[PDB]
Amino acid sequence: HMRTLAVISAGLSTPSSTRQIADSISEAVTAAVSARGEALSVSTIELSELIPDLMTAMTTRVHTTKLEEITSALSASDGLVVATPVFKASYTGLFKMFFDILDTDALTGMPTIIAATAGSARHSLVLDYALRPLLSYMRAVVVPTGVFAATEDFGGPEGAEFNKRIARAAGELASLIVEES
Amino acid sequence: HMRTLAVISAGLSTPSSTRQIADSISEAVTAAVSARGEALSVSTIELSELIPDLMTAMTTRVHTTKLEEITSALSASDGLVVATPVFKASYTGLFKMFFDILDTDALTGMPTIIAATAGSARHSLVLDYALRPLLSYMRAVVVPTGVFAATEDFGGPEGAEFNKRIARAAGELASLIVEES
Amino acid sequence: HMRTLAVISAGLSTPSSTRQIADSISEAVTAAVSARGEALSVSTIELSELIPDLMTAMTTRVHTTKLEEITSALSASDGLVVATPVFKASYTGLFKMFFDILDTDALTGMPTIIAATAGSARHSLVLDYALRPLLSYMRAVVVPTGVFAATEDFGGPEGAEFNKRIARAAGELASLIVEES
Amino acid sequence: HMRTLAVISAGLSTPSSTRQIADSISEAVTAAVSARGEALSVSTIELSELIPDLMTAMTTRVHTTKLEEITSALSASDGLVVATPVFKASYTGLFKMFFDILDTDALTGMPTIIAATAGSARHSLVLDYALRPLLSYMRAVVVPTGVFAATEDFGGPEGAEFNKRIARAAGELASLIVEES
Repeated sequence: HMRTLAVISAGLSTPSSTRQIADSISEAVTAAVSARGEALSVSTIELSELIPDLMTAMTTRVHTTKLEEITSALSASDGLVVATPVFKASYTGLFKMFFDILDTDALTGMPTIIAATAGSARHSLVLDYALRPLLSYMRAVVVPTGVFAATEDFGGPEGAEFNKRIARAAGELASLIVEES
Repeated sequence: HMRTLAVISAGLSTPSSTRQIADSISEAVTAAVSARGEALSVSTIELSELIPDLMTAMTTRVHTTKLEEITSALSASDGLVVATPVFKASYTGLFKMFFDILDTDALTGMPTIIAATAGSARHSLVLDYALRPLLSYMRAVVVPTGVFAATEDFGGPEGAEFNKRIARAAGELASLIVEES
Repeated sequence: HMRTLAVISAGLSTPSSTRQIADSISEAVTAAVSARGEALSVSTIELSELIPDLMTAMTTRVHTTKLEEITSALSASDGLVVATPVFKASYTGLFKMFFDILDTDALTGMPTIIAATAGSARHSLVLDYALRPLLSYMRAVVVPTGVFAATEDFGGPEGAEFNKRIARAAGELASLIVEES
Repeated sequence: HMRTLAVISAGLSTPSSTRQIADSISEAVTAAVSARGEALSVSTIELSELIPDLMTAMTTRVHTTKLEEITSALSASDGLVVATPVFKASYTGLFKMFFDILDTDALTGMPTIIAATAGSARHSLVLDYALRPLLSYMRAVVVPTGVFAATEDFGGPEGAEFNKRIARAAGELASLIVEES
């Protein structure tokens, strides 16, 4: 039935480092699901392009049609990847807002990889102290390998060890994805 | 020179529980600064009324005039009170977004009381694991007594012990406010 | 081969509320693994009875024989349950110490249920902001349903909804346990 | 009356990086209190030398005499500095245990600098997500500048910017210390 992977990116710049790693991860997840013998369809959503819809959802309990279809598709997905820039030592307000807008049971059981990017790695704990508690509150199953891209640390032993990590996170998710019947 | 107190409320409903306690706190802070012999001018900002400006700041590095004046007034204040509803077991995306929009040194040294509201008190730790790290990252000095309003727990011994707490938090802030020359 | 479940309890009092729920959970896990057609052997360790060994491990890199066998058994287990009292708004120093003493890869992939107990539920977020980050740092897979026993909230609708939760957490773990070949 | 500064170090190795920075900080605090015209008496406690007393306090509600005098001196201090190594992505079990052993009101109002050390800085958020919530729960007033020593980052622009930070944290504390009458 072709496995489905939703990806939520919350970067604001162009190019977006957030979208960069979100892509690195989703590409890796496709590679892993392929290795497990299946095809993976990845649908990415850039939150900066849902601003008016989110702004509307704040001043009107009713969601636009565009938003209603996006969250519905999300809940229907087999796997999920979420990525965010680090603003004020944590996830982005826009990022959180998207999740605020979701129904309580929107991600129950949802296999998920949490990711974040920044210059250095001093704020990498944002993964376990911010995103993890969030996806956990929503009963999603967040794989152990969280991905934190420190732009300043790409290339060399570090960079290669990092790509090794993205693959590891990808495998964990891929395994959970092909497991669902 | 009349001490100034900025108050950021992020509730969305009307009436707003968030604004309710934000008021309870600011009233208490005025009472405490009065006791220390001075007058306190409290300027409250409802974030739900800055939505278009925040939505604009997300898709344009330039802030509106209305927003530019609000953040400037904020940084100029003597004290600060921040209040938020608890969405998805943490602060509101709109709340965070407001802070994302601030300059790095916007609140350096700013005396502050962090507050949050919800039905029960099971998510009260959001004060130390969400708001505290945030205002701390911005080098603001957050008073020890954080205020968490559990609507279900108003009235009776609890309610009276709570009002006692708001006064305590108010005193801590008031002391810091009249200290600045 | 009879599935194995390790249980780490860190209570100090007798009776121990911590051991009480640790038992409630392990009993529930046995019931769930039984329903999936298998037998579950549960080995519980009371940390208060490993004090001298832990005290020794702090002043001597070498672990006692009793401790060496306990951690080895742990790593070999199919599933894990960890429970702790809430001291100073977080997990117990003794609890943490036990984990400090473990090898870096001691719990990699380990299916786990995190649990904690206290009078009220105001410190229930300790599960996602303390224990979750900890077991996650050790690459253990912590099931979504964390268990927080608020002694004051036993019995009635709450209590019955709670037992419902323990069963839910038990199922998540049981599923992961019978999955390992 | 000569201002008093208590220092709790929880390192286990010798030399202790933890004690190293704990000293760097306390030296800086003495320098700052001197600049404000006073003398600072610094009493440092190495937790690894209180192990038997802590081990005893776990299996006996009664504290040894040595421990009773140490906590009493602590509560009587004008300022406090706490430092810890990072084990399993957070503070040390021994560190926490020391605080578990304290009376609820032992540090109310206590001016404090929180510090931690590790090779890299990827776990620096432990300051705001672990130590801050802890000292805050005890109503101590933790200065904004937390100190995180990343051994790998000493020397050069970073190292010099770091020493600049320690001085900043020292000033915040020193100001609070000479303020108490």
